[PDB]
Order: sequence, then C-alpha cells, then structure tokens
Amino acid sequence: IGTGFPFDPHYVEVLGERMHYVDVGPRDGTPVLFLHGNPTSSYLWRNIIPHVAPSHRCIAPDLIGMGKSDKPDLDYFFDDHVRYLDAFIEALGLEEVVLVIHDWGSALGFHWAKRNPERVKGIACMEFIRPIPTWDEWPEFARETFQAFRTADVGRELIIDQNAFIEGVLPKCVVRPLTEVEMDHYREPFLKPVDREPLWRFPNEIPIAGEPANIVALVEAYMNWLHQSPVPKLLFWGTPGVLIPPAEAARLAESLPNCKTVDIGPGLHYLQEDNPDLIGSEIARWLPGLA
Repeated sequence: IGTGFPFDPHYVEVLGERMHYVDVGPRDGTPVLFLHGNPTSSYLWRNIIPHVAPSHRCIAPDLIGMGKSDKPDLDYFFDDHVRYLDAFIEALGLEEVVLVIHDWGSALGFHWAKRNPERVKGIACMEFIRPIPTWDEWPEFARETFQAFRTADVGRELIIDQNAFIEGVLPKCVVRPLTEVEMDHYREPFLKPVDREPLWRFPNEIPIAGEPANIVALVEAYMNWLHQSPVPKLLFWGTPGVLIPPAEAARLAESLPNCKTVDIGPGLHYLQEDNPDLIGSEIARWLPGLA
C-alpha cells in the first residue's frame, strides 16, 4: 500500500481562509469529490484516487482546520464545516458531482446532497454517520473511550493534551499496521496542541442516544432523504466494521434504493487503509453507468 502523496498542491481562498485540495484527472466532465473525516485529510484518499483519475476529474479538499488548509480560531461545530465546504464547492464552480465520502465527510456530503439533489449523480460511501440509538450499538472495544471523549474535562485532556485521536483511534481502527511515514503524515497538521480543537468537537457531535439534539435532527433528515432518493449508491463495508457492521450493511442494502454493496474483507473504520485497491477499482467500474 503506497505511502507517498504525489499530488501538486492547489489552494483557494474561501471565507477569509486558504483551503488546500488535490485536483487531478481531466479538466472537464463530471468531477468526483472525495470528502475525508476525523482526524484525516486528503492523504486518506491517496491510493484510491489513482484508480479514478484516468477516467474522471478527482477533487479532494482538506476540511477547514485540517490537513494543509488554514486553521482559524473557530469552535469547529458541524455548521462551521458546512459553511466552508459549501463555499469551497461554489468557488470551484462545480455544477453536477459524484460524491465519495467517509465519517464526517459523509455527514457533510449527505447534507449537501439533500439540499442540492439535482446536482448529485451518484454517492459512494463507507463507515458513514447515522443516528446510533444507544451505546449498546457502539462496538465494545471503542465504547468506554468514546464515552470519555464526550465527558467534561476528561475528553479534552485525552484529545487535545494527549492527542488520543491521532495516536490511539487512528491506528487502532486500521486492521493492518500503519508505518512511521504514514503516521507522521497524519500527525503533521496537529503539532501545535491548540489546533486539535476540531478533533475533539467531532466526537462530541456524533448523534448517540439523542444527543446532541441539533445534530441528531440534521442526520435524521438526510437519512430520510437518502431512503427516498433514487440516486445510485455504492456502499463499501468491512468486518467487523465500527459505524457500519456487517448486519447494518445488510439492512442498508435493502433500505437504500439503487444500492450496490461491496465487501472489502477485514476492516474497522478507516477502510481506505485496509483495501484501497478494491475501493478504487470498484468506484472506477461503477462510474460509467451513471451517465
């Protein structure tokens, strides 16, 4: 699995801040928009993009506060990410798009799709944000830790002071062992502790047992849109998974219209680090059928 990032940097000024993004493949035609989540960046898509770039334009931004994008002093609530990504998409003049999304990138992509349905030609997703009804449904190996991330004072000490999302969650949620060069790429944006604010706000925004109520309402709304939408969907899943275990992927294969599911083999949350070649080759084979 490759460790390099052979992509020229591109920058665009959005809402007073510079955002970094990858932009490869043809300069025209329907673009494929890749959206990462917590605590990653466009580096998470480095081995998937090469399977797609020969046939389609590939665009992969780093969310505000992350990767090579600027890091303003924001609270980093979900709504801040919604504003910056909405402005990024308009600055590039995108019209119709295909979405490839993960984790908080999936909450951003599904929320954008619900608001701009006529502009989404297909959605490839994996390990995406959905309402988790009870803590029983969160997997045991990660339950107490996520509960601690959401406990006053304790969570900030773990994520901000100790960098637990990068040092702990990331490698423990990839089945194969990550290398030093890959982990140092993921550590680079967060060498200043104060910049770890988004990494702590994200787990505190996950809709679990009805809290926080504002995010639960937003996610219930895009899930209701997704269940009624005829847009083509491609869902990758792994065993045992984290947000989308095998039994959940089997339920979604029925309840999401026009959905093809792909079993990637062993995987926890960052599926792209366990089987990037199958994820990229299956997206490349599925895209032509969308025309």
